[PDB]
Amino acid sequence: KNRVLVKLKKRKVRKDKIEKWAELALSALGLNNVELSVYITDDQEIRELNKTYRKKDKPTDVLSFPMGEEFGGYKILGDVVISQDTAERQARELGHSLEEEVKRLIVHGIVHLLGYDHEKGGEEEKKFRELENYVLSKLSK
Repeated sequence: KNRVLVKLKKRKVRKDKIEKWAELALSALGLNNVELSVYITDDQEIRELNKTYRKKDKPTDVLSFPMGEEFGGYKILGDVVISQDTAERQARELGHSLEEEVKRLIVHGIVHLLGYDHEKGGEEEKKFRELENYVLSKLSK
């Protein structure tokens, strides 16, 4: 169906669970024949990424990097990179499990990868959140 490539530098959450959430999200989104990479790393690595790609010298929870190259119908969507370190702190602050936070961050990252951004606010945030909520509902059910 889709090719989900999961790479873990940090390993508190099972690889197969991350793979399954990602596959279920892609399926809820109706996508077929695409490639998605998910990387679970630490605060130091995500910080270098944030600095290099967003000019923000600090750690964060998730970053998404679009690629987009196509090979006869197969399309590479790109990468979602999540910091376990930050995810753990947020999970602590929000009162839920690390798994729940990682799952939510995967969905958040995928929606960004499809070209929605909530930071604008207004209509875009509206559409971003409706899509994210829909996907989450599909992973709950």
